[PDB]
Amino acid sequence: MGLKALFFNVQGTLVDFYSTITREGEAFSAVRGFQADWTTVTEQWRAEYRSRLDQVIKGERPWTTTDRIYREALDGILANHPWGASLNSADRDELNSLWSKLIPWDDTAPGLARLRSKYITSTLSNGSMASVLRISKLGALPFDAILTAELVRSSKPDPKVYQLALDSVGIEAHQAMMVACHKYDLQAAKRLGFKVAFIARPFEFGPNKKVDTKPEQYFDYYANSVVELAGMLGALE
Amino acid sequence: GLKALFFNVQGTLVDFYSTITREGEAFSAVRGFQADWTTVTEQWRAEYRSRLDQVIKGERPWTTTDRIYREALDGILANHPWGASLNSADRDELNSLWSKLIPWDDTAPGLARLRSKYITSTLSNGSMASVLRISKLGALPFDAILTAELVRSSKPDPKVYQLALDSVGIEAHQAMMVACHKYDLQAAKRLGFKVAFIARPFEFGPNKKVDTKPEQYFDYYANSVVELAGMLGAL
Ligand SMILES: [Ca+2]
Repeated sequence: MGLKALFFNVQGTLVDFYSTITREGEAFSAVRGFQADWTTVTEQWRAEYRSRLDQVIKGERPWTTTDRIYREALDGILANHPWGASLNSADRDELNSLWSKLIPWDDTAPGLARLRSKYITSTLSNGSMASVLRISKLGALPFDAILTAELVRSSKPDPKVYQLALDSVGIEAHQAMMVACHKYDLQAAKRLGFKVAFIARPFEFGPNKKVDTKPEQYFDYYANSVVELAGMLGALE
Repeated sequence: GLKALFFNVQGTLVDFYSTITREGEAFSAVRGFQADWTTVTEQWRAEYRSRLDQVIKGERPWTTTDRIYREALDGILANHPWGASLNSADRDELNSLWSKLIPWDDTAPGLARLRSKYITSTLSNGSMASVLRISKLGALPFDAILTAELVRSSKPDPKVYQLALDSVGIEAHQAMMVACHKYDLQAAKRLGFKVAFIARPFEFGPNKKVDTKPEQYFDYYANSVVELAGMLGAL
């Protein structure tokens, strides 16, 4: 009846998407010999993705994998950039694959290994199963299971996604903990009876952008890294 | 070329016969009664398959495989006078062995070698909760855990194989079904998967003859996961 399973958000919470897109974007453009502002490109790509995602959620657009939403959002924002028209379909697939390569924060893999020695661990994020699987494999991020909202064709904070986690691992809400750096996610899981752990990610949107990392009253745990979370949960190995 | 391998679990990777017999023998010892546990595996699977088909044929609303295994245990225990000396709590605990199945000796090394070259995942009929526990307890590494529970069905339903392709994001010809059961490889093959058969001559113990013969439609035929790893260049 204690804590039995931890479920992890992925983007930002475990992986530094900002550094992935910007650093690999810059290499991509530098070799082709054109100037590009990958900070702006990254922010626009995310905004267009989330706008189209919101249209999928509302039913305005037909359901599709997040991989395709990113790929189509990429076509949209590239029209804002004169060099974008020079990028062929294979060039755009290459850029889009970066979202399946998001690199871990330097604390993520060792903290995940420690937590897995004491708990059942699983992802629980909104991205496609295919991309979360590859992110975990490429980052050598250990998990007992890979779950995403794709499996119920939805998105957090939809209660179905949290219930998916409880049904798949076979535990009750009070035996589960949602781990994220996004407060909407923890608020929703807390209302459904989960324990919640907040991981402060002050560089989620790059080294220079202020992010909301302040503690909240309803957090069971407040940590600055997955390693620190493991320490406070007494998780070794 | 090949991108991902999907593994059946019971029999293919883990020895449920020995798990049943040795945990059963432990249960009978503490409670102070004797029982021929060598035949219980056969009985339990039979009762289970019958009750499962009640879910499959729609005679019963969908329920977890672990629940069905728990009810099948009531079924077989009513056939033995010693069954009554296991109360509901004992049967609950006994039924939990299906989340604790012991790997064959070749399973973990073979799985680790294959994962260094390919994406790897379970794809079996049991509950997500049990397969996850089996793999965790047995230190079986995978990139993902999938079971037919995620589409509330069972192999050979094409939805289960499509779940595997949709989840890993690949095409059928880039995927390989790995199993010691021919109905499973037959269905996956017809859907364009590659297939690999692992012969498991002791799946039902040392005293029963099981079908381990090769078939022409098998892309690979092996006697262990380690042997399959060698065939796939995952040395
Ligand atoms: Ca895993």
